Amino acid sequence: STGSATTTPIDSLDDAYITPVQIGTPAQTLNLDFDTGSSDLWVFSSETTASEVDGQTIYTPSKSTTAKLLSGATWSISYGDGSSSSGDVYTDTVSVGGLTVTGQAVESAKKVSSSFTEDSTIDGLLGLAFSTLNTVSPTQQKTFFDNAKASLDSPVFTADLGYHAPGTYNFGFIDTTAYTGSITYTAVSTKQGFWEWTSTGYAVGSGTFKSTSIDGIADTGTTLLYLPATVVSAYWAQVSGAKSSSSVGGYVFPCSATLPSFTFGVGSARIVIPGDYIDFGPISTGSSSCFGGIQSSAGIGINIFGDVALKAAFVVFNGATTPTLGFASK
Ligand SMILES: CCCn1c2c(c(SC(C)C)nc1=O)CCC2
Repeated sequence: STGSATTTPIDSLDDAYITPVQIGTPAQTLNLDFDTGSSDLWVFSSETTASEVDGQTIYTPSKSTTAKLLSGATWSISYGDGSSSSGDVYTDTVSVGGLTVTGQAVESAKKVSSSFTEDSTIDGLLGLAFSTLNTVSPTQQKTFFDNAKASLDSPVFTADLGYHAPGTYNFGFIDTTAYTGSITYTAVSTKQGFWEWTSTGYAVGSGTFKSTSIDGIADTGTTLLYLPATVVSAYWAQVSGAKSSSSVGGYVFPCSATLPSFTFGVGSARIVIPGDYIDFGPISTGSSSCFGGIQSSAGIGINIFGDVALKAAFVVFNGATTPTLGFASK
């Protein structure tokens, strides 16, 4: 089997991407944030505290003839941005782009933090990291991909995120029309539960490539590119007037600037992030100071190849017995 679904930016900045997911019988379609940095499939629901729902579409398990309470199971997750959610668990039929999993754990939110409430466009998350990170207790549950994998034509999924445009998540096949050149594959460590890999270096604009190992995670659920402070300083030093602002929480730059590209290494291959992809717009409406899309990972504890980086590539998440990651230009 295979599946193929379009993923759409939630706003004009590509702050996140939503993908429609069918849950239950008859189907209830919710728009979920596919997150290769976490491993829980959770949804706004008829159980979510009413004051914490503000425009999201909810899953109502009592209206699904295939929903079954997973007795005694609870979940609770905290994300890197400080947001959180928690609740109880159903199993139900879940389909993505024509690919169906029966008995998928659907984590129903009883509580969500303010950032989730305030984003009416995201109805929940669909985790695509390794199932060892799943938070369900006392019986840990599998991700949608892990449940689907054995049925897929090939044990892979791909992320093809658009810049200010829709893109695609495919399951079970590699669309050879979706990228240019060849896909370069690179080793993954699953020891932290992530799609963790080592980039071979970077360049800023037309500058020379610096060979240096940068260990980080391929994370579709993180907006920006978070790299070591040395690398980030080297980038922003090429932008007149750019500075790290403690009051804003990172690097900002004059909105009048033309940003340089940023290249990262995948083995001997190179992925080029155009400068425009690094512009996250005014810090507040009407401001001439703009948010940067490359930020320091110092204090996170891990480097994160978020959407800014991934959207410049066609990315293969290879769930073979020994997982690997592939990157191609597009
Ligand atoms: C409503 C503004 C949300 N926001 C956004 C960004 C940053 S980047 C900052 C951490 C350097 N900080 C924010 O607070 C990038 C685009 C949206």
